[PDB]
Amino acid sequence: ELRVGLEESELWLRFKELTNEMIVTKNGRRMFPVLKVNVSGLDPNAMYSFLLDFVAADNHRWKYVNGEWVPGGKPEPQAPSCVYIHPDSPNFGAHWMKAPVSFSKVKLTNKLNGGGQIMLNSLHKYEPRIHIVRVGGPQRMITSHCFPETQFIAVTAYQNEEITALKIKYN
Ligand SMILES: Cn1cc(CNC(=O)c2ccco2)cn1
Repeated sequence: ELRVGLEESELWLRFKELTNEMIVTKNGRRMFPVLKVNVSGLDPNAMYSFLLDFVAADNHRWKYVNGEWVPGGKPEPQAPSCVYIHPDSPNFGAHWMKAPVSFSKVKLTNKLNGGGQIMLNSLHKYEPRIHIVRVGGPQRMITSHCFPETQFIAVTAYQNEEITALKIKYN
């Protein structure tokens, strides 16, 4: 059985209990914490690409009102985010299983842009998701996994100073 686990869940949960925020910029900002995933049960000899996307967790716009995040009343359907291909892709199962798979180079933007960067809507809430795609073999297969612990709201600047403090303390 293919097993997907979150590395450093301890720390993600401190961010989540405060409501996590991730900065987006026109050029694209790297994430902290970085999503790092433990994977076991791949075929060491099979070929895989690791893909990352962001599910809109709800259909609403969020605002930080009197020290508290609150959703708008006017949902709109959220078109799915673009997919980020891990730079190590494509690679053997052994490669992916020898150390946590770290998405350190993904950049989150608010503007449709050249390449690499993933465009999110500011003040929407997102749930990171990976796809593990068996490639080059005869039998294409996909395994997907969500990480509720890594939910955040996309912001152009931090609203909750308790987030600002955690980000610095642990970077
Ligand atoms: C780092 N990098 C690798 C590619 C090639 N593409 C892939 O591996 C791919 C696309 C869909 C599933 O897998 C593009 N960027």
